[PDB]
Amino acid sequence: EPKREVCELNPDCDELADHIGFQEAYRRFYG
Repeated sequence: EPKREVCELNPDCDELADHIGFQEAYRRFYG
């Protein structure tokens, strides 16, 4: 899961993913 891989390595993205999941967090961070 490249989305989670990338997002997990950004504390802000990971924090967002804690709330909305990696796909939404990735989209909001890397869209």
